[PDB]
Amino acid sequence: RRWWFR
Repeated sequence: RRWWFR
């Protein structure tokens, strides 16, 4: 979601 956090 964020940048690496899905």
